[PDB]
Amino acid sequence: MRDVLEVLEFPRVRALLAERAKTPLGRELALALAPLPREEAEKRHELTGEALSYPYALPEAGTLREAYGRALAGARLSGPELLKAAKALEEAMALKEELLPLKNALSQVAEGIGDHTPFLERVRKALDEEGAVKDEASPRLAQIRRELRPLRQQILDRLYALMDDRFVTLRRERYCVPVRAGMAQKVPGILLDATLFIEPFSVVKLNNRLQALRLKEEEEVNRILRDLSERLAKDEGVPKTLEALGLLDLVQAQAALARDLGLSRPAFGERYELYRAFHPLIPDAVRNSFALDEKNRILLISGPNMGGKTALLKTLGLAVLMAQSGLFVAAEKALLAWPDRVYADIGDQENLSTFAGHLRRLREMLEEATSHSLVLIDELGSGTDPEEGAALSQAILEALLERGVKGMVTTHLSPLKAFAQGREGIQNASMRFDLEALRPTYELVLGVPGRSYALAIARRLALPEEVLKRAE
Amino acid sequence: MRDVLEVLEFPRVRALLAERAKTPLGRELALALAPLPREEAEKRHELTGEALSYPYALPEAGTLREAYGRALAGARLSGPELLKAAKALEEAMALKEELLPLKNALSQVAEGIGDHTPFLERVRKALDEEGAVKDEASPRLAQIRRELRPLRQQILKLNNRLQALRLKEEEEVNRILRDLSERLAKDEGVPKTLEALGLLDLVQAQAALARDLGLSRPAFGERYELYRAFHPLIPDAVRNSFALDEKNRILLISGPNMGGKTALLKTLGLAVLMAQSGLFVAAEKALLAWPDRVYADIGDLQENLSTFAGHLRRLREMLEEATSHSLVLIDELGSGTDPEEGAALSQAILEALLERGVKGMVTTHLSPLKAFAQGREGIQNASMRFDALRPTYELVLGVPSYALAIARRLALPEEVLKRAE
Ligand SMILES: Nc1ncnc2c1ncn2[C@@H]1O[C@H](COP(=O)(O)OP(=O)(O)O)[C@@H](O)[C@H]1O
Ligand SMILES: Nc1ncnc2c1ncn2[C@@H]1O[C@H](COP(=O)(O)OP(=O)(O)O)[C@@H](O)[C@H]1O
Ligand SMILES: [Cl-]
Ligand SMILES: [Cl-]
Ligand SMILES: [Cl-]
Ligand SMILES: [Mg+2]
Ligand SMILES: [Mg+2]
Ligand SMILES: [Mg+2]
Ligand SMILES: [Mg+2]
Ligand SMILES: [Mg+2]
Ligand code: NA
Ligand code: NA
Ligand code: NA
Ligand code: NA
Ligand code: NA
Ligand code: NA
Ligand code: NA
Ligand code: NA
Repeated sequence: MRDVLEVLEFPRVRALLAERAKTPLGRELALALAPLPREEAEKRHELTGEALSYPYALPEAGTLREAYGRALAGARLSGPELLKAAKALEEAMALKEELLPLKNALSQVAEGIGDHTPFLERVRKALDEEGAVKDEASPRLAQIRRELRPLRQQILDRLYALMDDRFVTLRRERYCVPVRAGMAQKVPGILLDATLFIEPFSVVKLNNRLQALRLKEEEEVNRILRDLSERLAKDEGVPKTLEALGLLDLVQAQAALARDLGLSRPAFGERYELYRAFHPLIPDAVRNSFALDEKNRILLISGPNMGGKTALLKTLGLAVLMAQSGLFVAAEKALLAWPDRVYADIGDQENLSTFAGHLRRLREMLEEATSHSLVLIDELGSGTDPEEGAALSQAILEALLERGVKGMVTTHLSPLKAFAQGREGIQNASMRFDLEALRPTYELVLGVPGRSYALAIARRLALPEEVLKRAE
Repeated sequence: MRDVLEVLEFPRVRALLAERAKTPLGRELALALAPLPREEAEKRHELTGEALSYPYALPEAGTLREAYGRALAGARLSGPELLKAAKALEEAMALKEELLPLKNALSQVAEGIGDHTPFLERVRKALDEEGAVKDEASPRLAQIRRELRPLRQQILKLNNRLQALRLKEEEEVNRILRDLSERLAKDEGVPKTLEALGLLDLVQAQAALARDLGLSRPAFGERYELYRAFHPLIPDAVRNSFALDEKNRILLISGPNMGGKTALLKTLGLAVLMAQSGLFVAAEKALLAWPDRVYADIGDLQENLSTFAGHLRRLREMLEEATSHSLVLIDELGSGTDPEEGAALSQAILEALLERGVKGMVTTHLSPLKAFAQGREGIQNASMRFDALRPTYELVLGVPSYALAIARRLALPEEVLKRAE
């Protein structure tokens, strides 16, 4: 289900991916990315590589979507709100003509970008660069504008007989002048705290036939803006265009992730072989390279935690899940097969109700894992009795080697190190320690178990030499 | 070093004790509480015992101290503020009259209360029930005051000066309570009285601590024998009991995490620290030794190379600097690294310490270590046991199980492969 994407911190990979979307359309798709059918995932891989090859820009799709959705509901869209949507459609078509001569997988997506010309040429006639509605837009408005602009110069007009302050302003959307202490008639807008904002008697009557022509201004503009909105809504090209951008935004981010982290195109075969692989979320991550195949199914990692043990289990699993999701994956080169189910046993320490939780996941593996399934097991046999737990831990390893699963196990149990020798299909490996430098490395040593650390600490630490006392 | 005080959460034990001070003076002592010379230790139970037997109450010393501060700085002390210091000084002497006749070690502490009679009769003649200044205070202020006897009411910015006799009056007053502030400063038992009061506050709190947490009264000896001990800081603590003697010196407490095992170590050693500090230990009956040093090897949860190299740095100390009178608390021995060298080193540390004849208590997870511990001079296997997958958390001496059947109680397949030969 989930609980494998959760365990492997896949949503953090989604979080990084959506940070590199340029629209919410891409952002949403990244936040719901998940393992795909194999043809889709490779097609996402091929798309990602080619968007590395030729970068492209995007509209603000999503402002386009939000305007279009409001049009479908039958909002009366704002002028610039139409204009901003109109430009995004215009850039979407322009991107399509940019992308088609590439004649490759980017172009095939871009073929979904519609012909939005009839909406555009409506818009370019209708409204100007600022989103206000032109005189051109209907003839009915043009007569209104022709009867309005000259009337607005009355009042121009501007009488003196001064003593008044300055200017001409309009209050309550009717023209007026400021005056102090006079002797000039009529009907006051507001007052000061001197101004008194006068609305002379002479120019009341032809104020109302400017308010009248104002009410016709909206009554023909709010006809036009609605009609432009319905022309946007009744444009069947926009979904298939919006679908196309959300890919192109997502596939832009699925590549810009790989540029930014060091990710690569995997290929799918019948066995895993990673070349300098690492955890995407670990900064400056140490690069390591292994291979699991039908001869060497299960890789048993013997470990001074905290020196790499759990990160590799997440490193393998996260590369596979990103691969199945169409993401580029965290290697110099990656060859992974395609498990029917990943099984992850990883914690959230280490006594004995961790161990029950470890058993609870392993039982799920023991019942319904096939030879095609990939198993990650952390802290096998720890948290519990080292004697009885060792026999159980071998008992579960035998169950899965006979089962033909592939995957990776981390354990501390020395009786399990002796078991990975001499038993076909499981192999030992460890994590290096510069015990001289008193650090983990975090390299990986294939073939070599987590051999002996404890004495060599002591000599650097100035313990008595009457001790040691070495049994062996 | 007392690192080990910090390690064993001793300042938390101080924090409870200082909470039950009735004065700042006792509160300061409790936060300063240290392991003691043994006579003062064995004394301070005889006080903490008897101050349970005969409880008392204490004055507002501190406010005695701080006001007697400001009259060593020589403020003109406030009118009530001198009365309050006097009230404690009187209230301090009621203790000495009350705490003398029982003759106990409680009584010898009361013998440092001063004979503050000369101060108090100066107070009592001068200044009143309310902290005002009265006529009685002097030849001067009994006059001057009487006098001030006005005339008024002549009726059916009023002339008659305005108060140009009356408004003179004044200052007068001190002098007398500046003299009494100096008399407070120069009184020759006051620092000794404050020492006696603060100690009785400290003993009072320690008596309250004993009742509140269920504490009892160690006796010291040449071997440990703890009887239903527990941890004073673990609420509803399970009780447990053992002996470290010369015969059985070291208790190798096997057993799992969460557990018990890391906090028996604190249970023993904090009782030892709490005893050596003249306090009441966390047990029904407890018999203890007086170790020259207590070494704790306790950390700071999952167990590393770096914790182990931390742990190895404290076993270096014990191997270098522990005698047969030492008490060692060693945690998670050989946890951290491979079992392979991890045991063969951890054994050799045990042998060196069983040779050295220290007495202590160890927690490990190494299987070979508990097959070493069966068959040796004095070292014994214990465990905390386990339940419903619960821990209990009660010791079992003798006894280092249970890796399967978690599995069968989860009903895995079978897959048994119970062949653990
Ligand atoms: N290859 C690596 N590169 C960088 N850091 C790593 C690497 N592997 C592990 N780490 C560090 O170790 C932690 C992961 O725990 P890890 O050591 O893998 O599990 P375990 O404690 O079981 O060995 C992370 O916080 C990370 O910082
Ligand atoms: N005697 C006890 N009574 C009640 N609770 C205890 C007791 N001993 C330990 N605990 C509980 O166990 C916790 C300490 O863990 P601990 O058992 O010391 O770990 P470990 O199993 O590694 O020794 C404490 O939080 C405490 O609540
Ligand atoms: Cl139109
Ligand atoms: Cl014996
Ligand atoms: Cl069975
Ligand atoms: Mg781990
Ligand atoms: Mg090998
Ligand atoms: Mg512990
Ligand atoms: Mg001694
Ligand atoms: Mg030796
Ligand atoms: Na991580
Ligand atoms: Na899967
Ligand atoms: Na009391
Ligand atoms: Na009390
Ligand atoms: Na155990
Ligand atoms: Na505790
Ligand atoms: Na190891
Ligand atoms: Na051994």
